[PDB]
This record gives sequence, C-alpha cells and structure tokens, in this order.
Amino acid sequence: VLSEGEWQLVLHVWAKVEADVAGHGQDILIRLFKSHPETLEKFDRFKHLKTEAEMKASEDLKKHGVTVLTALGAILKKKGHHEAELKPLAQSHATKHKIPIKYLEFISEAIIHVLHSRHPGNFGADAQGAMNKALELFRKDIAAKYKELGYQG
Ligand code: HEM
Ligand SMILES: [Cl-]
Repeated sequence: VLSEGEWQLVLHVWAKVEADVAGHGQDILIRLFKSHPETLEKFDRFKHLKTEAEMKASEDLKKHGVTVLTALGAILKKKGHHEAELKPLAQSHATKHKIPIKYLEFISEAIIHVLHSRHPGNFGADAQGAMNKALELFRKDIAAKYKELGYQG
C-alpha cells in the first residue's frame, strides 16, 4: 500500500508525462521493443517494424502509446482504488493478448527508464521508488486477476 506522499511523487512526474503523452508513449514502447524484442512479437499490428526509425514514423504505434499511457494514467490517479479499471485490462491481456507478468515487468522497466531520462527534476531516487511501488502494486493486482481469469501469467 502506497502512502499519500508516495502517490504525490507518482502523480507529480505523471503530470510532466501528460505535457506530451504521445511522445512519452513512443519512447516507452520503443524502449520496451529494443530492450526486450520478444515483446514486439505479441503485437500482430506492429511486429513487422524492423528499426527504431520505422517505429518512430509509425502513426499507429504512436496512437497505441497514447492509449496505453492514458489507461495507465487513469489507474495511477485512482491511487490504488483501480479495481474497475483493472478488470477489462486484465481480461484482454490474459485472454486475448496473452501477456505474461514478466512482460509487464519489462514495460515497467521501460516506463522507469524513460521517466528517469526525461524527468530528472521529478524522478530522483525517492520519486523512482514511489513509481516502482505503484507499478509493483499494478502488477500484483493484475497477477491476482490473471489467476482469477484462469491465466497463469
Ligand atoms: C502498463 C502496462 C500496460 C497497459 C496499461 C496496457 C494497456 C493497453 C490498452 C489500453 C490496450 C487497448 C485495449 C485492450 O486491448 O485492453 C492494449 C492493447 C494491447 N496490449 Fe497492452 N498494456 C500494457 C502492457 C502490455 C504489454 C507489456 C504488452 C506486450 C508485451 C501488451 C500487449 C498489448 C497488445 C498486443 C494489445 C493489442 C494491440 C492492438 O493490436 O491493438 N500490453 N494495452
Ligand atoms: Cl525524488
């Protein structure tokens, strides 16, 4: 369970993300695909992209990044009260997309890397600690939902 103080560090850096969601979504998805190329294979819509340049030029990938970060933003703004938001996300990711928890760990790493790179004014050690705790909470609750849904994750 995060403290209010931890949530405020989380929401303070997220406020900067929100200056340019699309840009942050591109950086995060590209970082994920570069660091863990197996994750790209889960995306039938994107798995043809061969290079970072093709990824940067992909209008569709940018749209998807906005969709992803906006969903995560809405979860973070619930400050742990995210049962309603997690139900559809867990169901699609377990049953349609088949995304293991390991891959959620990978995108968590990508989010942290990008925030660390772009936002050193709002992402020092304590802020990164808080964001890690929020993402761990997200993954813990998603894992529990996966198990309820019948997906071992
Ligand atoms: C913070 C973690 C994540 C969030 C908030 C997130 C959010 C979303 C959202 C909102 C959608 C659109 C609606 C839906 O199908 O549920 C989506 C689609 C999808 N997600 Fe995620 N996602 C996350 C992590 C991942 C990861 C790590 C992968 C793969 C390694 C993944 C693979 C997909 C795929 C394949 C789709 C369908 C894309 C398409 O063809 O339209 N997700 N995700
Ligand atoms: Cl800090």
